[PDB]
Amino acid sequence: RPTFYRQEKTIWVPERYQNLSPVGSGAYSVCAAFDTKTGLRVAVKKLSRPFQSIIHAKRTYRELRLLKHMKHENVIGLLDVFTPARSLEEDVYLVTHLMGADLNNIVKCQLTDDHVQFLIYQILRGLKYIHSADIIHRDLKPSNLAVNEDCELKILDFGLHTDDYVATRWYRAPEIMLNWMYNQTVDIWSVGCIMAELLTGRTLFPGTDHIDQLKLILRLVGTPGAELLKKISSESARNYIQSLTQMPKMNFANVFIGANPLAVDLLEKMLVLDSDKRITAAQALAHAYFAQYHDPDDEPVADPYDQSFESRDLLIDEWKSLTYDEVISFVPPP
Ligand SMILES: Cc1ccc(-n2nc(C(C)(C)C)cc2NC(=O)NCc2cc(F)ccc2Oc2ccc3c(cnn3CCO)c2)cc1
Repeated sequence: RPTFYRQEKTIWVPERYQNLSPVGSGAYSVCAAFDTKTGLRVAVKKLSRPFQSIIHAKRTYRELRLLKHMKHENVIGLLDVFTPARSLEEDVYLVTHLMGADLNNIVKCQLTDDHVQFLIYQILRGLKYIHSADIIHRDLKPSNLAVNEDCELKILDFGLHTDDYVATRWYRAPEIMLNWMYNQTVDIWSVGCIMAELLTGRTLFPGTDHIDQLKLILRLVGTPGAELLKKISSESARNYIQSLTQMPKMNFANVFIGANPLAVDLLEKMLVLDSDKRITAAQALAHAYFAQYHDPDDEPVADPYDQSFESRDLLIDEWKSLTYDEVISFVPPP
């Protein structure tokens, strides 16, 4: 209905979006643009080959459904959806509020302890909302976090993985890195890595590989207790852990020198090896380190999310009809 235009290392689309500049030509690409109607700077994601197989058609539908159901200040909020193709029988695009820049190029600059408080509070306030819809992030690296000059923070994901530029394994939880089991606390492990890297300014677990990563993590959190060893669903990995020369639990006070006491304490809470023992997003919000901004009423919980469709593995063709239904019925926010 609106007028579309074309331009190219990929081709792009309505008239309202101008000044297209590239961002990420990842495996599945993205553009940063300016929406003339709202007057905001927007991020425009284009899904390449969304229907070449039912698997990334499932990804397509999953993405749109989720982004539609996502409405949180600290989480990406869908703005527009459109296609130039001329009928339901016929590329697709996603638009969202574009924050200043990710967190990579800002770890290198400026941080005070209160800035870390505000940042990690935004992240945990987003993760409460995410986990209360029974959704797990997994890929919670700094480059998937959006920030602007006002230190506002929006959570995000365009991994767009298996790495073995900031390597992803450095922030992946031990158990999800070795399929030992997992509950949502893997994201909290990532948060611990991130807060530590901010306060200390350097990588916490700069693992060169799976093995080196694991060894670095243990050199801090120590070897597992007799209990946690039971929790492993891998007898080869079990014998390997039991073989590693035991490592005692280091005192985080020794490591996080000159760090806010409450900061070191929360780090103690967010880096428990046992998945069923780490602190939860809400329990961390309740932490005194965030009592400056901690507001239980200003930390809403996402309404239920109907994920029933995952078991519905449909034909190659008909899934685009349901994706089209979810496209046309989109409702922009005033
Ligand atoms: C199979 C599958 C599909 C999707 C997801 N999934 N899950 C999540 C959550 C939050 C729930 C974890 C988010 C997503 N998907 C995206 O976040 N897609 C990016 C995207 C979406 C648009 F609607 C519009 C533009 C987009 O690209 C961007 C977005 C932010 C940007 C830029 C540039 N700057 N910034 C800000 C700072 O960098 C570009 C998971 C699995």
